[PDB]
Amino acid sequence: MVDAFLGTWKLVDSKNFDDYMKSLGVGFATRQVASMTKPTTIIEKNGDILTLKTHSTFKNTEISFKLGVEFDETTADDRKVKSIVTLDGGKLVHLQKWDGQETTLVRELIDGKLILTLTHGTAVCTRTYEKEA
Ligand SMILES: CCCCCC(=O)O
Repeated sequence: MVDAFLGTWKLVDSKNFDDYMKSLGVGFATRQVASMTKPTTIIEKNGDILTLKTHSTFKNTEISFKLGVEFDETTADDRKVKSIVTLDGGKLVHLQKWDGQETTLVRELIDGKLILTLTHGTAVCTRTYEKEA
């Protein structure tokens, strides 16, 4: 079910990431740096457990989860959130909840590229990742 998402992915395009970060309350200096990094996202499975790593020159994160089972997460911008990841329409949908707010991180494969759509408030960011061999 998740298998076409698995592997190593590199950022090759980003639209509206500053809007998304600003909506989350990320400070201007962090937004500066993050507007110029190109993270690598590694998605691996072991049985029912998925691990999603995001690596860059600035920030690194790692989460492990089972689809459909809530987990605690501390995000790159230090939000302590309640998270759940599921498949919906073939998309990997990651919902974070904190302080009554929500954000969604939706990953879709389109013509072999991984398109990550980040929504918080009215801000909608689209980031495109291409697979590494
Ligand atoms: C606040 C976290 C943002 C993650 C952006 C990305 O994985 O490209």
